[PDB]
Amino acid sequence: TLNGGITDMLTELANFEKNVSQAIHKYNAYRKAASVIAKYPHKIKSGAEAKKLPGVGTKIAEKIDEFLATGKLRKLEKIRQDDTSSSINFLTRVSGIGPSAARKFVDEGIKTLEDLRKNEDKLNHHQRIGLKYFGDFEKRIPREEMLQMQDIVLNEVKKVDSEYIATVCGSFRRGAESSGDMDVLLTHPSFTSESTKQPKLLHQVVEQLQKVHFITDTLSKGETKFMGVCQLPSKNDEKEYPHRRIDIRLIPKDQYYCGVLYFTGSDIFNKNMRAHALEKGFTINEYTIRPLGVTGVAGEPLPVDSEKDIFDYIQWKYREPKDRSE
DNA sequence: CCGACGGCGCATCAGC
DNA sequence: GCTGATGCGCC
DNA sequence: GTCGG
Ligand SMILES: [Mn+2]
Ligand SMILES: [Mn+2]
Ligand SMILES: [Mn+2]
Ligand SMILES: [Mn+2]
Ligand code: NA
Repeated sequence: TLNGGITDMLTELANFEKNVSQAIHKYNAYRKAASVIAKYPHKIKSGAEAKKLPGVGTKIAEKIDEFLATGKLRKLEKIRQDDTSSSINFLTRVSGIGPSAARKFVDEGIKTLEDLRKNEDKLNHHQRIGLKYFGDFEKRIPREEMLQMQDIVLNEVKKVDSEYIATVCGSFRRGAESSGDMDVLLTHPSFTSESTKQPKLLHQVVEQLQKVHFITDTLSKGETKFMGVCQLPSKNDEKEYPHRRIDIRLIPKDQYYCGVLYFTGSDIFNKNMRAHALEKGFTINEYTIRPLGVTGVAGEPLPVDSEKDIFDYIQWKYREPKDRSE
């Protein structure tokens, strides 16, 4: 909150570039600068001081100077007043509507929540569910509720097969007091990098969570990644809990450390870490860390038996999950 | 100046 | 049906 | 939009 006005401004600029401009590198650049400013431990007094930080350049420094002088940014004040930009930015808040679909919808005169609700026939399945729960998905999840959700998922998973291990990742594993959604890493010794010794491993778990009415909707589903909706049960006469997003990712059991590093995030931390790996001659994905050859082609997977091993390869001191909230 | 910017799963579509 | 391009999503 | 080469 120390430089919250500036990081809010940069986040709004990032969203504009992603949703309206469709300028994905500008989006990433703005989020990177907002993240580096968010952890900077001083109240920023000038654009020059901010430009010292890596990721903040000349253009952001000038916007920081304007924002500290006036409390606002004329560029954003004008974007806020533009009906098409404002409409597009709103529509992209529905899950499954991206910058392309939002511009298409605005083109056909579908521009509000009410318009969406009467044009449900114009939405794909993902978008219809995103619209159905629009308000619920805007709410954060208190850690106490994440603990209740963890208990259900971990206990239901054990009832399918005691050899499953489910791990809640995301901001929850980084120790946050609130989470945007619930991200669950799933393993089972039958599914490794060397063989899938049993089918339906993810299906069986999804079906079980549907059976006890935890999972209520599905946005997308494949053999390794489920994206859906869930909901805590409420006690007698209690108001219902909000519907929540849930992501489940089944990772080969022998590649758990790369998988949990990936799924713990944060997303900017991952981008920073994988970019630094490239600079050190490695490429990291959710499965493996591999060397890069003279030709820049990826080599064979390096041995890994801890999250820390991955940090070593790229010459980073180990950072606990709680210090990866970039 | 210029090229690179993290890496990948699932849904939808056009072309064959 | 398949493949590759694209869109949207995940951290 | 920013950065290293
Ligand atoms: Mn999450
Ligand atoms: Mn998620
Ligand atoms: Mn609801
Ligand atoms: Mn670079
Ligand atoms: Na969206």
